[PDB]
Amino acid sequence: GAQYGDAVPLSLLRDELAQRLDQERISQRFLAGPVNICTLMPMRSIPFKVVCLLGMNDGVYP
DNA sequence: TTTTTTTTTTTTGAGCGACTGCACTACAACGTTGTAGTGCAGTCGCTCTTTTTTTTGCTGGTGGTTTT
Repeated sequence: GAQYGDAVPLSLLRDELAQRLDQERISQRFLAGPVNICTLMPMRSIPFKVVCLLGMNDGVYP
């Protein structure tokens, strides 16, 4: 799409394909049936009754 | 294009340095012999650490799992 004319080696395309195969995004699906195990972002202000916070040691969070 | 069998483990330390025994000549004590010093070879102890250091995009943004 940029109309590149010069030669492109193998390692650049190999690293670009390796970067696009490990781009699996963190799932934010919520199921109302079972208890939801998830990270902080998906529900920021949703008002649940019981709220548990794991992994609150130094270095990891924030 | 088809198809057969099968239950037995092995090996691994070597260089450095001392202990002890026998041979071998030099030299003084009593021509010959006993004591002393060294060379070479078989046998044997011993001994060979300690450790840790990191950036990676939570959903960076037309994004988003699941039913007929």
